Amino acid sequence: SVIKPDMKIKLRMEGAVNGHPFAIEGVGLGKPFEGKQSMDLKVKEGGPLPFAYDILTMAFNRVFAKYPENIVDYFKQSFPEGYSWERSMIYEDGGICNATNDITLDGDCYICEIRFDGVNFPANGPVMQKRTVKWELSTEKLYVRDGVLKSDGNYALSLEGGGHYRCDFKTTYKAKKVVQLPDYHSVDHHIEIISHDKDYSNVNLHEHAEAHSE
Repeated sequence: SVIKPDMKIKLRMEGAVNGHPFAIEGVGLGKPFEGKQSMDLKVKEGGPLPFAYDILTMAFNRVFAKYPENIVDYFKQSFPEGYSWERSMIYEDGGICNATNDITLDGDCYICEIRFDGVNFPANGPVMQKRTVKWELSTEKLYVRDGVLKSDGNYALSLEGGGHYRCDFKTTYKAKKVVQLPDYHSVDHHIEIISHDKDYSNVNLHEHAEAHSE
């Protein structure tokens, strides 16, 4: 009924990094059952962003994930009511970001309200000096605790010249109604900035995600 092969995305993000506030809006399309999506993002407030844009892209919805039939799909069941998530991201040099997302459905469009706040990134680190290039393949491990869905991952940005910059994700997902809870599974995420402006005021973002079990 509710989940169609082609859906739209409309999103706004408001946040701050190291005290510098900003606002981004996005428009996109995705195929939920194939686990693919794309969106065009425009910076609307916050000058030219002074930090590496890669710290944001995982914040810009696990309904866009190919789930096989032997894994319970916590996310596609949760609609039309929807779900929210809460996330903390801890980088190996002390920068920490918190984020929230409230995802509702309206017609064939997902509406996303995102808040993002990062602090304590050093001035000579790869985020403030924009020395990140892309995220490696990311494996999210999802499990259940106290009746909500949690997930961990240990991800890595590659850096210009080689080497990697490590970040640990912790997410809590909360469906806005009772749904059936899955078993321990994992989701592989491929995130790619396909095209960007000079100072990243216009970014075209793509993600591909599939779930796996045994």
